[PDB]
Amino acid sequence: SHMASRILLNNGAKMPILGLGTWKSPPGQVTEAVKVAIDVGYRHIDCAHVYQNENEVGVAIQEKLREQVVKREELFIVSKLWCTYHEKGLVKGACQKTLSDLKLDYLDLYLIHWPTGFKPGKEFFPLDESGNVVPSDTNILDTWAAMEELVDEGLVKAIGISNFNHLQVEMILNKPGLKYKPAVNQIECHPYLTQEKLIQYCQSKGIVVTAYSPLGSPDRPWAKPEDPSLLEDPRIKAIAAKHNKTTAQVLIRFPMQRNLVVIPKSVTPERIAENFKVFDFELSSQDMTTLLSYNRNWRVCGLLSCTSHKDYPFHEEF
Ligand SMILES: NC(=O)c1ccc[n+]([C@@H]2O[C@H](COP(=O)([O-])OP(=O)(O)OC[C@H]3O[C@@H](n4cnc5c(N)ncnc54)[C@H](OP(=O)(O)O)[C@@H]3O)[C@@H](O)[C@H]2O)c1
Repeated sequence: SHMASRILLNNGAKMPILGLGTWKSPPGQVTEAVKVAIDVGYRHIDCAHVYQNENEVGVAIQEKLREQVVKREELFIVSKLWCTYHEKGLVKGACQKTLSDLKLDYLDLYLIHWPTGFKPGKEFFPLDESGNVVPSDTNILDTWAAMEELVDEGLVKAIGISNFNHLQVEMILNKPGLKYKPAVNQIECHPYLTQEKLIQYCQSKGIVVTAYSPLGSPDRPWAKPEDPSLLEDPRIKAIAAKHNKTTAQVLIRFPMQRNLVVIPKSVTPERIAENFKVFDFELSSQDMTTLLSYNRNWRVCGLLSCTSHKDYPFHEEF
C-alpha cells in the first residue's frame, strides 16, 4: 500500500510506525491485549510508569518472548519518565523501575513524558494546599543530560521527548554540549489537532513524530457529552465508506501517510486486530487535505492542572 512498516530514527534504529497504546488499559485486561497485539502483528508497545500497568504489560511481552512468537530484537518497547523524576539523581532509578516492571534489559525508546518537572515524592501530581501542582527546579536541559547517560549505560537504545513545543525542542537542539539529539517527539495529533507547524519543525530536524490519541481518546476520563467525536464524524465516516474501511482505520492511516508513527489504544481483541489492518489501502492526497481541513485545535491532553508551570507547553502557538 506504498507504506513501509518501520521508520528510520536518527540513532540508526528502525521504529514500527504502528504501535499499541496502553494508557487507561485496565491491569486485568492489558496482559491479554498485548498478547493479542503481538499475535496479530504489532511489534511496538507504548508504555509509561504513570499508567500504573507496566508490570502487566511486561507479563505479556515476556510470555510472547518465551513462546518465541517474537524475538526481543523484533520488538520496539517505549516508555516515559514521569514528571516527579526529572532530578539528575532519580532518572536512572525511574528507568530501572520501568525496565524491571516490563521485565526488559533495555528500552528501545525512553521519553521525557512532559517538559514540566514536579516535586519528587509518592504522588504523581504533588499539590500545595491551594491545589497547584508543586514544580521541580530542575531545568529540562539537565533532565536531558540525565537521559543521555541512560544511552551510555545501555539501559535505552534511544531517547526522546513528549509534549514539547517547538521552542522546547529547539532548547534541546541548542543545548551546550548536546550529545544525543532527541529521536522522537510524541505529541497529540488527529484531524481535530493536526499539528502542521510542530510536525514540520520536528521533521525538518530529523526528529520522528509519534501521534498519540489518534482516535480522539473516547475513553479519556474528562470526556464531556458535548465534545467532538472523530469516530462519529460523518465526514470521516464517508471517507472510510469510500475506501471500504472503518473510521478508526482511516484515522490510523492518516498519520501514517504524514510519515508519523501512530499508537492507537485498545483492550478489545477485535479492535486490536482491526486497527492493525491499515497496510492494505491508500488515502488520496485530496483525502489527506480534506482530513487536515478538520483541524479545530482541540486537545484531549491539555495538562490543565499545570498551566502556570514555567515549562507548560501549550501557551506557545506551537
Ligand atoms: N505522551 C503522552 O502524554 C500521551 C498522552 C495520551 C496518549 N498517549 C499514548 O497514546 C495512546 C493512544 O491514545 P489514547 O489512549 O488517548 O486514545 P485513542 O487511541 O485515540 O483512543 C482509545 C479509545 O478508542 C477506542 N477504540 C480503539 N480502537 C477502536 C476501534 N477500532 N473502533 C472503535 N473504538 C476504538 C478504545 O476502546 P477499547 O480500548 O475499549 O477497545 C479507547 O476507548 C495511549 O494509550 C498512550 O499509549 C500518550
